[PDB]
Amino acid sequence: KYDVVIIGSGPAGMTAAMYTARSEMKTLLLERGVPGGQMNNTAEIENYPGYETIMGPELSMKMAEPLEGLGVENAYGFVTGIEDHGDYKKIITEDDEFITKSIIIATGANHRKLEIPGEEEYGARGVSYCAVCDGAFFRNQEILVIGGGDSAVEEALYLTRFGQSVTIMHRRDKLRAQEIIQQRAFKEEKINFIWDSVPMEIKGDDKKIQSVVYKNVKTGEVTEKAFGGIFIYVGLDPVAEFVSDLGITDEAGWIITDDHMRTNIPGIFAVGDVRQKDFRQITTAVGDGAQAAQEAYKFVVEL
Amino acid sequence: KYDVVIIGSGPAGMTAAMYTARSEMKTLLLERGVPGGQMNNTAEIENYPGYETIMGPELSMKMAEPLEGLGVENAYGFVTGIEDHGDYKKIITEDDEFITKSIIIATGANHRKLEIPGEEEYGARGVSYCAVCDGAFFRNQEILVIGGGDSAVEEALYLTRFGQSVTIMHRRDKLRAQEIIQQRAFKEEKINFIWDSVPMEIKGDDKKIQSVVYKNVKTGEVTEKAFGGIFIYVGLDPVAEFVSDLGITDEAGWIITDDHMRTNIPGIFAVGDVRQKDFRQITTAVGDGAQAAQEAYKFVVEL
Ligand SMILES: Cc1cc2nc3c(=O)[nH]c(=O)nc-3n(C[C@H](O)[C@H](O)[C@H](O)COP(=O)(O)OP(=O)(O)OC[C@H]3O[C@@H](n4cnc5c(N)ncnc54)[C@H](O)[C@@H]3O)c2cc1C
Ligand SMILES: Cc1cc2nc3c(=O)[nH]c(=O)nc-3n(C[C@H](O)[C@H](O)[C@H](O)COP(=O)(O)OP(=O)(O)OC[C@H]3O[C@@H](n4cnc5c(N)ncnc54)[C@H](O)[C@@H]3O)c2cc1C
Ligand SMILES: NC(=O)c1ccc[n+]([C@@H]2O[C@H](COP(=O)([O-])OP(=O)(O)OC[C@H]3O[C@@H](n4cnc5c(N)ncnc54)[C@H](OP(=O)(O)O)[C@@H]3O)[C@@H](O)[C@H]2O)c1
Ligand SMILES: NC(=O)c1ccc[n+]([C@@H]2O[C@H](COP(=O)([O-])OP(=O)(O)OC[C@H]3O[C@@H](n4cnc5c(N)ncnc54)[C@H](OP(=O)(O)O)[C@@H]3O)[C@@H](O)[C@H]2O)c1
Repeated sequence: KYDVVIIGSGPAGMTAAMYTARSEMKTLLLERGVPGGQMNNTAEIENYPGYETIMGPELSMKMAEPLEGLGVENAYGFVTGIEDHGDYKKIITEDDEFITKSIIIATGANHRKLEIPGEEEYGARGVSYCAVCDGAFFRNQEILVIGGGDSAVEEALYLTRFGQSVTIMHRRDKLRAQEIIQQRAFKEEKINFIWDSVPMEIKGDDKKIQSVVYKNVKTGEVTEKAFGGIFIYVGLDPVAEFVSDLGITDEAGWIITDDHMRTNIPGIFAVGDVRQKDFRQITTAVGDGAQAAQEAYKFVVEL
Repeated sequence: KYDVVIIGSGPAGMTAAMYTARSEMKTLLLERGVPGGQMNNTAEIENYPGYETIMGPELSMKMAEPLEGLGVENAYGFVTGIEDHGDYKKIITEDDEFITKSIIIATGANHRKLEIPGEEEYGARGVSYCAVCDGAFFRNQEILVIGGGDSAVEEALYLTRFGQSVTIMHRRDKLRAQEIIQQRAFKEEKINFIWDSVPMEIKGDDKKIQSVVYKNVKTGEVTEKAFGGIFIYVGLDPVAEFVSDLGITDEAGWIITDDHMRTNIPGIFAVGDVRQKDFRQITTAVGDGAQAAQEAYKFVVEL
């Protein structure tokens, strides 16, 4: 009944829906939240070709805007499962079922957790995974960022608008972030580093975070230091629970595809961050999405 | 000496250079002409996520604009050859040589020719391969477009601003273009079709085109019809003469890569339209380019 259903309206899914709709495929785009995906949790995007800089939420709106006019059916849905029935597939959300000839899974990735004490307890009260979301709640605080990657370092740099200081704690003595971002963090006077360290415990009073205990990974030296906020950026897990059973994931839960965005199951494609891959960016999400769309068209024509 | 040299400043090459420069690789971007590549020969771009519509040359400028600020070295160069010397590579232009650790080839594709009589003779005087380039020279003419693909049909639609009428001649009875563009051409009152036909001869007086002779591919019926302009969009050839000898091309001359944009020759990557692939768009060019950039970084770090 749908030619294609796209699950997730981040940049991969929005690109795919734009393309399927231009191919006049009957297109359903399901999203649990706000179109834009991780882009909405991104303050400034510098490396999307075609924009010198642009706020994540503005790029989200620009990507969402033509979709209605092209005849994409945009709908709310949290997807809980998918059944392969041979010549059709069924998609299960909280309340609805949808039948379709093909599926493009574009549901992205989610913050990994430290799984340390205080991490859950300080939940609403000092622990965050989203700096553009929570940054202004930490005006004048000493903020701690955990991680060494693009997200830790960029979001640290963002957070310097708010904090007295921002400290990045990384578990080695060299960051993984893009060098241009490293160099910016090195030069920024409000950014400090705790190298070769991992956090062990997050501590506070009944109401909020007050300190972190951490360990040096080369010496075992243990230190406890006062901080008012902790932002955690230690990498990503796939958001693919609704396909656990289907035999299309690796051990860690990422969706495996070939270079044409095809899974095992014909008519089920995956794009963007949910895929088993190493390079997670808006550019490659958009690329994945275009590719899936064209492959889905081929698949449905040949059905 | 260069960490990476990128040959071609269309969207694939401009994305790649932006990424290598952000990785602080010493980056040379060589282009024979104007940054933008095929985008500069494109009137309206509707399917670049992030823009509802934008003129090709405007998107070109937006993609070129940050490159200088990031420290990309932009230079004129027409590349004539490349030599693999193991731990470095040398690039040969008309006058210069450049030594680099890695190469990203982003030189795109070029219009295929009909190879029919009058095609060369009417060269400057009625035959064109670029509608945004030549369209206004055909105000009030009867224009003929040859081909059935995205480029024939879009550029026909563009040309209706100028011509009394535009006729699309396709060699089958179904277009290959995206359905949304087909539907627009069907509904446009200034567009006519000659189906199941191929052009055989282009004719004119000493000074200009006056008529085309064509043949119906199912009946052999031959017809001659007056037209003032002929725009030819019958597909693409690779622009990769400078690597003919290197064993990285297929029979037709497209550069073969794996899904990480790697050729045979380590440290030589290819991206975008020059690659052996089926799906040629700005989205996948940009995706290819990002991927190559990250792979080149890995390669040069490991050298
Ligand atoms: C802080 C930060 C900064 C970044 N900055 C940049 C940058 O500057 N440049 C760059 O190129 N990349 C950047 N990235 C990476 C980039 O944002 C992602 O690569 C990209 O958004 C991936 O898009 P995607 O469409 O695959 O997934 P996502 O954007 O993750 O979209 C997934 C969507 O699927 C929806 N979804 C999930 N589960 C379900 C379900 N069960 N049912 C229905 N809907 C569901 C989610 O709500 C979401 O909207 C950044 C990432 C982060 C975290
Ligand atoms: C009429 C038309 C309309 C189009 N419309 C759309 C659209 O709306 N949306 C879409 O997604 N795609 C569209 N495309 C396809 C899109 O433009 C291409 O997919 C894309 O530009 C490919 O980019 P690329 O960087 O691989 O190659 P190109 O843009 O082809 O860039 C190649 C560059 O390499 C340079 N170069 C070549 N040889 C050499 C040399 N020997 N030395 C130095 N430099 C060299 C050339 O000057 C050129 O600038 C269109 C194509 C055409 C023809
Ligand atoms: N501008 C952009 O293009 C941009 C922006 C943001 C994100 N992204 C992309 O999005 C993807 C996710 O990025 P990411 O930064 O979230 O994740 P990431 O690349 O996985 O990096 C996570 C970082 O945290 C470190 N880490 C892990 N556990 C730790 C701990 N317990 N204590 C301290 N440090 C710890 C990792 O260490 P090791 O380095 O030792 O593994 C790594 O440096 C990546 O592909 C990234 O490039 C892109
Ligand atoms: N908006 C966009 O995204 C966009 C715009 C333009 C181009 N592109 C992409 O750029 C690439 C090139 O596009 P294209 O349109 O230039 O080439 P194309 O997809 O190769 O199509 C060429 C068309 O001309 C036909 N043809 C070939 N020889 C012919 C002849 N002698 N007489 C009449 N018709 C003839 C072909 O016929 P058959 O169909 O019988 O082969 C085909 O329909 C494609 O991947 C395309 O999708 C994208």
